[PDB]
Formats: sequence, structure tokens, C-alpha cells
Amino acid sequence: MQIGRVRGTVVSSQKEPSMVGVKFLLLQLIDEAGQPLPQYEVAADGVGAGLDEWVLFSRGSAARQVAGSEKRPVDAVVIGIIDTVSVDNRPLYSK
Amino acid sequence: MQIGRVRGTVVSSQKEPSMVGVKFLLLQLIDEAGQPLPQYEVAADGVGAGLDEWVLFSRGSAARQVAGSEKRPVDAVVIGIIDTVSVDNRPLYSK
Amino acid sequence: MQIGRVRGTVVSSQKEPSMVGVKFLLLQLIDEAGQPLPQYEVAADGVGAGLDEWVLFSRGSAARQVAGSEKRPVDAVVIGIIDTVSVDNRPLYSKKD
Amino acid sequence: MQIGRVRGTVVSSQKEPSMVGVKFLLLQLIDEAGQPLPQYEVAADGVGAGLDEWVLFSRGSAARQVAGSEKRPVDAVVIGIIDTVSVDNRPLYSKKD
Amino acid sequence: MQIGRVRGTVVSSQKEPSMVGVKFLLLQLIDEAGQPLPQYEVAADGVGAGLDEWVLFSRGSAARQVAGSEKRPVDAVVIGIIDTVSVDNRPLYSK
Repeated sequence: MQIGRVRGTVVSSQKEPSMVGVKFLLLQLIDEAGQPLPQYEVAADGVGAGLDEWVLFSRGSAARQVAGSEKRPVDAVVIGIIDTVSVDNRPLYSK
Repeated sequence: MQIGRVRGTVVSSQKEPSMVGVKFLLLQLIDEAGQPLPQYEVAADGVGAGLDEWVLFSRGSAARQVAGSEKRPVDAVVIGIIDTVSVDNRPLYSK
Repeated sequence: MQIGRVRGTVVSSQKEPSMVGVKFLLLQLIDEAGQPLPQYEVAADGVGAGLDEWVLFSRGSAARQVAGSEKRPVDAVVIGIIDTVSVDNRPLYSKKD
Repeated sequence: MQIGRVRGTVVSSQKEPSMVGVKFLLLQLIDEAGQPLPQYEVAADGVGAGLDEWVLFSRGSAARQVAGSEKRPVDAVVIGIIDTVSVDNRPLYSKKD
Repeated sequence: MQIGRVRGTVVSSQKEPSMVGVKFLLLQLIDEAGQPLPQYEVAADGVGAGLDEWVLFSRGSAARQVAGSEKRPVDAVVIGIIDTVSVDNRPLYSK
């Protein structure tokens, strides 16, 4: 999994029918030190993360494991909103 | 998923027979700021995307989840044509 | 698999229900020369790895193979704490040291 | 999928028995401008591609989807020999040239 | 698949029980002339590769296709020891 910051949304009307009703969040990757990286991922979000929240996300077939997604062509998923990250027994991030 | 721009087409006549009927789009990767990247992906397209359109695409076994591709050796798929990308409540891209 | 060093933990209370009970470790990538890299991975850990320990971790659907995780949306898993790494029949890493 | 150029073959006699019969091609990655990259992949070839031909290839479990490969430990597969690549409706690559 | 040079072994005693009995080889990624690349992989080896030998290895769920590993959390596997790499119909590596 990687840590991402919610930066926005992607909307698509003409799409594979299996993807109807799925919310797409634009996530900015965060590095080991809590700072933005230029990389991004667009991920399905069934949890409900808002702008600027940190999330844990997974890539690959992991994205199909959430209820309803077993046969969706989805390769990235938000699995949780992050409350805390600690590094070397000190807080890096606290929501 | 990542964002790509449709830049062209790949044609193959001598190929695995399980790949017959798949249209191959050449996608140019788009970065966090809506800027073209030197990276590309060739993806199966069952949505019907044309030149210069922005698309959301998935990689890996996600590509086999679309009806008719369950046992094709495909590892990238166009899942939707993008209408809008919003960042921090402002438009980055609008079709 | 890759080698990672345990640098910390990630906690999430609002998450996919399948993920309840899973401990998340922040891993720093270690290279083939035993040096840390500016890359990280957050992995599920059911083996009890502690801070500063080196671990072997797997990515992708490998993460779902451990009993309990078959239908979890996890893509990285700690599979063991490393005791030794040898290169060219010589010690590179020894936990006991 | 990515585009690769066929550079040669890899031969292995001592190998997992499930891999018997599989031809291994060394592929050099091609970039967005049709130029060779330092990166490579070794792919199973059931299509029959020759030296310097451009191919499309897939990675991951995609490689297991062709007849005979369902339970093979293969993670890269040649899926087609490329005849043409177009960009902006104009040729970038034509096999005939 | 890619080409690795066997450089060492990794030993782990505190581990997932499914993984007991698996030999872990430290592989240095190399190109076809044997030049080191800045990547490595720790791979399951059921073939029996020794130090400095060249091997073909696979990543991902491919590693679970070997008998005995169907339900192991393994994501890299040695599939064979390399005898020759021919380029432009000329031998570049010979064992």
C-alpha cells in the first residue's frame, strides 16, 4: 500500500458499464517524510475520503476485493482514511 | 488508474488468436498538473475513445474483467472517457 | 520479494470493514547493498515485526494468501523478519549483530 | 501493454518442468518516440517473432491466459507482432519500411 | 521475466508458517551482458541455483504457479537457470 493525499475527483459519463456508480478520487502520493511527490493515482473510493485527507490505497487485483468490485476493471482502491503515521516512535502525521 | 491522452493506434495482424477483435489505443500519460508525460501505455479499448480524448485506464488483471476479455492476455484497458478532472474544487480539465 | 526496514506504523479507524484487525507497518526499502532507499511501502503484518527490524515483504495478490486475507484489499504483506542476508558467502546483515 | 523490439533469445535447460516448450525472447523496450530504451523484458513467445520485429507484450497474469500457460510461472507474454503504429493519424512505425 | 545474478541468500526464522521450506535467493538484476542494474529481487528457488549463476525469474502471481506454492505469499520465483543468451544470432552469454 501507499499513502496518498486526496486532491480531487475525476468524472466520466461514457465508460464501461461495470464502473457505473463508482467514485474516482485523484490522489497525490506522499513520501516517507510526509511531503508531496509528483506521482498520482486515480482510485475507487468506497470509504468516503474528503479533500486533503490522507488515505491508504492499494493497487492491482486488491482493488477488486471490496464488496461489489470483484469483476470491475479497477486497479486502485482507497482502503482507509489515515488517522496517524508514526516514524521512529514519533508522530509524522496526526489527523 | 491513471489518466491518458489518446495519441494513436497500434495494428497487429500476426498475434495470439485470443487477441482477435481488440482495438489497441496508444495512450500518452498525463501528469498531476494535466501535462503530457514521455510515458505511454497501449490499452484495449471497448469504450470508443478518439484522438486527443482523455481516458481513465487500468493496468494488470483489471483488463480481463470487462465482458469478453476474461481469458485474453491483456494487461491494460480503457475504462472511461474523462469529462472533467477537478482539483481542490477547480477545473483542471473539462471536455 | 523485497527487503524493507520497519520505520513505523499507520493507523486508520475509518476504513473498509474487511481490513479490521490488520496492522499496518511503514517499511523503508533497503537495496541490495543493505542501504536505505527514498522509497517506502505500507504492508500488512501478522508476524509481529518491530521497529528497525529488516523484513521480507511481497507485493500484489501474494498479500491475500495468508489465512484471513483472502478477500482483503491488501497489496503488500510482511512474510518474515530477516535474521541474515549474505552476499558472496559473506555477511551483509545479521540481526544478531 | 508496452512495445518491445526483439533482440534475441534466452535458453534454459535446467528449469521448472512447467516451462518446457516455452520460447523465451529478449525484448528491448521502445519509448514514446519509437526509440530503444535501456530497459528489457524476457517474454514467452507463442506468436513467433523474429529479430528486430516490434511486438506488443503484456505483463503479469495476462501471460497465463494463452492456451497451455494457465499454470505456468510466466509473467510476460508476446501477444502480437506490430504492423503499424500511428500518432496523430500519421505513421510512427511501419513494418514494411 | 528478467535476468538475475544469484548474489546471496536471505534467512528468516520468524515468518508466516506457509513460507517455511522456501529458499530465498538474493538476485541482482543484470542485463544480457551481465552488467548490474540498480534493482534486486529476493526470489523463491525450487530449481537449485548457485552463487553467480544467471537465472530467469518471474514476478507476481506467477510465483504461486509452482506446485506447493499455490497459497504462499510469494511474489518472485526462479523459473530456470540460464545456459545461453543469444543476441543478433551471436552468443553473448554462455555457461
